[PDB]
Amino acid sequence: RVYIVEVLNEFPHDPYAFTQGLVYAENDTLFESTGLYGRSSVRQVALQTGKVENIHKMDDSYFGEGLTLLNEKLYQVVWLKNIGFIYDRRTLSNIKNFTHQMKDGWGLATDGKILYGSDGTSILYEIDPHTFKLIKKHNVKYNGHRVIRLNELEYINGEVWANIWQTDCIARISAKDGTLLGWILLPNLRKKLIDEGFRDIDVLNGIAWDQENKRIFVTGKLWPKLFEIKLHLVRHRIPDGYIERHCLNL
Ligand SMILES: *[C@@H]1O[C@H](CO)[C@@H](O[C@@H]2O[C@H](CO)[C@@H](O[C@@H]3O[C@H](CO)[C@@H](O)[C@H](O)[C@@H]3O)[C@H](O)[C@H]2NC(C)=O)[C@H](O[C@@H]2O[C@@H](C)[C@@H](O)[C@@H](O)[C@@H]2O)[C@H]1NC(C)=O
Ligand SMILES: [Zn+2]
Repeated sequence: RVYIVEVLNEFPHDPYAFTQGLVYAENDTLFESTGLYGRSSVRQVALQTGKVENIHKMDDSYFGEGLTLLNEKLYQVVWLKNIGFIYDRRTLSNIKNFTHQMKDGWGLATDGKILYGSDGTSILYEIDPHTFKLIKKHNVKYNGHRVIRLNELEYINGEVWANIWQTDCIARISAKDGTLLGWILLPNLRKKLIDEGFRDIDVLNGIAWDQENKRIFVTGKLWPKLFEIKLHLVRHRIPDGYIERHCLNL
């Protein structure tokens, strides 16, 4: 299954937020982890305005990565480290750390019980948020190909959607066996933004799922907008290798 996305709503997103983690909490409150050394943060963000309502400015040495919210705690990984940070969502104080056993800290998501982690390999890791042991590694594959570059993750309805870094695709990955359930192609978002003059926006990255209202939000790094998107199943035939080219970059 391949989906395209329709933007239902655009919201401002801090165009300087190098989004590496995107969480929808509730009531139009997002949490975001931004990367870049010196700019990494965990943020509480108002969906409607993209206003940063609360920010934990990370140490300059960290490059904020995936973020998810689990049991009122934000779990964040960081780039080129196996350390994770846990923040109380209310104050964004780093209350606890963890380590994970991924190769890197890219994305995080949660099904509300466990953490899913990505490290940019094709492994979607299930991480126990108590022990921070790996529960399971899903080797995400599509058409025999590793779906590497699983980046920002979002658990949505039993699936973990993963931005695929440097694509405008999101992989829908079965939380059951890492099956690539579907590809979401979102080239329109970046393209339109670039058309609007946001020419140096970085990659699509950041998926947040609002289970309460059933809203998918996606944004990207340094994107000035965050998009509520609706997926539409592509019903037409997709060229062979299309996904491999666009989502797997070969
Ligand atoms: C999460 O993990 C980070 C990274 O290790 C912790 O921050 C680090 O905490 C170290 C232990 O306190 C800090 O090193 C100490 O610094 C002081 C001042 O120079 C020295 O006196 C002492 O001997 C240690 O060297 C280290 O600086 C700090 N690293 C960074 C990049 O901030 C973090 O600890 C928590 O946050 C930091 C910012 C401090 O407030 C710590 O006291 C606090 O524990 C770990 N978080 C948790 C909740 O464990
Ligand atoms: Zn997310």
